[PDB]
Amino acid sequence: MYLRITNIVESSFFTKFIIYLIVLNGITMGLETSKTFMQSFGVYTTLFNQIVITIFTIEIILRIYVHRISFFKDPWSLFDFFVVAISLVPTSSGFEILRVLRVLRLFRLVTAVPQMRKIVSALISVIPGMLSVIALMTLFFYIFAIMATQLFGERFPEWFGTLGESFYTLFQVMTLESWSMGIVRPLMEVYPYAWVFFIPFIAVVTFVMINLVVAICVDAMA
Amino acid sequence: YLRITNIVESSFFTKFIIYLIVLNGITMGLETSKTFMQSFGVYTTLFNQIVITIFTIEIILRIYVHRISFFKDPWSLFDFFVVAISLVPTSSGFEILRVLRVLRLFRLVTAVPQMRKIVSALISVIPGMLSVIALMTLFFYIFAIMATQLFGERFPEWFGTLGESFYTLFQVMTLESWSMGIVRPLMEVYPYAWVFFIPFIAVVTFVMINLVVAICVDAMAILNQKEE
Amino acid sequence: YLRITNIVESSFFTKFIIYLIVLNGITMGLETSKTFMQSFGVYTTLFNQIVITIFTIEIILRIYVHRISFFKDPWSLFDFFVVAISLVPTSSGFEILRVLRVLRLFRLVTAVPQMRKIVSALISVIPGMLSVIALMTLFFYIFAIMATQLFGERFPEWFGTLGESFYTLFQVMTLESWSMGIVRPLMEVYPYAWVFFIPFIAVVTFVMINLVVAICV
Amino acid sequence: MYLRITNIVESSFFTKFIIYLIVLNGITMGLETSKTFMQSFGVYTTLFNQIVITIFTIEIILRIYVHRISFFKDPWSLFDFFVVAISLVPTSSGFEILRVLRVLRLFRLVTAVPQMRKIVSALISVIPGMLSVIALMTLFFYIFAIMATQLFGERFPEWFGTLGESFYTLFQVMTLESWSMGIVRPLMEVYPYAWVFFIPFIAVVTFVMINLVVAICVDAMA
Repeated sequence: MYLRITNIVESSFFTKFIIYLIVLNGITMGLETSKTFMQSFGVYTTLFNQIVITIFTIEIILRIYVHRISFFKDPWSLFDFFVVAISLVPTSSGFEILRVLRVLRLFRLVTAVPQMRKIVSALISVIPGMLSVIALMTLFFYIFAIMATQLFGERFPEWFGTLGESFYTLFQVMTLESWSMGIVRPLMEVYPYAWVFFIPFIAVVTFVMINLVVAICVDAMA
Repeated sequence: YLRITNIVESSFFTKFIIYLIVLNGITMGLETSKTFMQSFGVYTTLFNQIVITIFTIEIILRIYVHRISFFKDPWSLFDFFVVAISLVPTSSGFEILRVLRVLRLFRLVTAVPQMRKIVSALISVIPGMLSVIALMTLFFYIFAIMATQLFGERFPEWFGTLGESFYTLFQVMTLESWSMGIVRPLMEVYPYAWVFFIPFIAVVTFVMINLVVAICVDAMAILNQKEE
Repeated sequence: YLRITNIVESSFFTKFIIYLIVLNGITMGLETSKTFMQSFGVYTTLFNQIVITIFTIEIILRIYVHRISFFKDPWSLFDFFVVAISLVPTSSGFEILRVLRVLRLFRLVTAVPQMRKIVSALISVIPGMLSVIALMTLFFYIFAIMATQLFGERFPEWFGTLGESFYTLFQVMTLESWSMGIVRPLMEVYPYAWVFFIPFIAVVTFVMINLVVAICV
Repeated sequence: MYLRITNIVESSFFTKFIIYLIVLNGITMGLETSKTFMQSFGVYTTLFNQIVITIFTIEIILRIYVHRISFFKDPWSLFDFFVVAISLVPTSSGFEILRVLRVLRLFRLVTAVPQMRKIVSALISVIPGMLSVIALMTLFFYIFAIMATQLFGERFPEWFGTLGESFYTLFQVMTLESWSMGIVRPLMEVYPYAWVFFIPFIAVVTFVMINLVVAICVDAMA
């Protein structure tokens, strides 16, 4: 029987069936969006949900006993378990968030489907080349998120009144979203020297933000 | 068969079509003026039908000359569409179609070869990218849903529907007013809204960035492979 | 003839001009100060005319020394233009030419070699793009019209004119307030307005993407 | 004794120990932000700082004589020295600004740690290729900041009423933040041709700022 389950899991029909449950449940999860729906067919789908998660457990379990240790060294299956375990967390009570994170089980179409897996892994293999820069940037923010707070948090509490609020406000300034009209120009009505903080921050941040990309294109071309 | 062809294949023919386009092209940008469309309003409302009726004739003549080859040529199909588009009667129907006639000024992109190359050069990029647009389309969809069932209750205008979440997420992707316009107000009710939109902005920007780093490497691989 | 030529082509000539350039360059940024233009207002409107007075000789020296080479040289044609601009009388006429005088600080791009190349290095890039500036320009034109006759009725400042559409389309291209400022209000009247502006933004940027990759290549 | 002290500095324990205080002072700098803290163990921490900076000074002192003039031809140590010397400047009176500039000594976590230096020096090695264009950019701005002042400072003082404020507003337009809705559209209600000024500026400047990236990608690919 050891092998009876093996031929099930590795069969193309098995993969076909999982993907079918995905694309179907993918649709129907976006239908519990409609209020009209969750009245006419509302009872219908919370159960169909309970159905699909039940099958995936079997499938994810079938994958377990068939692959033994092969299952738990492959990110896609570890993700499958979590993204199933998430939806395995009870519907009732608990926290409302887990009632929502079930939708992550539609990234299982990135698992169950091979062509996406490559696009994904192609992008992630690129990540490590950046980590030397991402770290500095985080320190850089940290050294700046701190200064902003004790420079501007006094009269501008919402934006800089907290290291957390400064980190948010600094990220937004990095994104350049309303940084001047919304944040800096108001700031200067009180501290006319604010442009010495945020202009250098912006230049440094954008400059460094660029090199990261060339650092990527340089890697592949070299 | 050959009597019409030498007319059709003449350099004068290609020269002649382009003339009608820019003619209608200019004049379509002249039917814009209110001053214009009364004194010469009647004058010009005809010239359109003139240009397209000839275009129809042009579109009519061109078919039999190339036979099935006409409907295997992408460039001609748009001429056909935007001639067919412009052929549809003015009255009733939908107001939208009086405007899609103006697409027949992208028919100035068809008859000219120099345009054909630039365009397909841009489009030849699509298939290598298509794998990523798909992943992105999924990514949005999995998030447009969550926003709807997280924020649409108290923020209907932005997230009250999968459609409005899809919009609001696209706008956040473009980074236009994501924080001051959407997240900061969102955080006034869900002080944890930034845990949704900050990662999305990163992931989405992450992906968008790689798409170009996948293209520029694709081309600096032609010149690092011919170099052998 | 060569007596002036050996003067004109001398490095001291180049050095002295650049000195005059940087000099008048500074002084233009002081006609900005209100404090300045009263106490030292007389001082500088003349020094302006002074520096502009010298520049005529230099361009004339450059002319006869370079003969026709001067009027086939963009740098000399440009230098000449920005002197001719500054040659227009200070009083009356149009105030713009008293202001366009400041363009004579791009004459620091001529007399200085490193600038000449950086500028020309940037411009040699242009011809490969003109194929796209054209198609985009057409792309705008075919859309700016449609914007006018769809939204210009109820939204006049933004789309009420082919001209106002071009401006509003440039802004949407840059993505500045494109959604909050333009589309979301537009949608209050035409709930399908997003089918216009998303492809425009997509196509426009996708094109603006390719222009850059084409440059690194 | 000359060499007796020298072997201390390069010891595995020595380098490790400074980085220790850096992250320590690095951490502790981010707690003087919270008001809750500055009472129970706030006093605890006002003291802990003076310890760290005193050691940081000593550390910087040892490095000098051991390296002799070699300390003052090395940018990395001079920053440590400066960013510690900064922290040596008296607390009382003066300007509040210096209570904030202490935190830059957590960029001493970029010095005291070797692995960052390369990524950093890679970014700085990029700078010279831009200076040819960075200058022209600066040239371009100045010629325009003047025009804006003497075109728009009349009715729009906040934005262009001074060469300095025009320079500010021009950078803001360069970043494209609210350039149309925030500045140009209001400008056009009084100067309906203002768009002939800012569209080319935006075009050329963007024309240029992108060339900077080529100038980066080209030069760094050599």
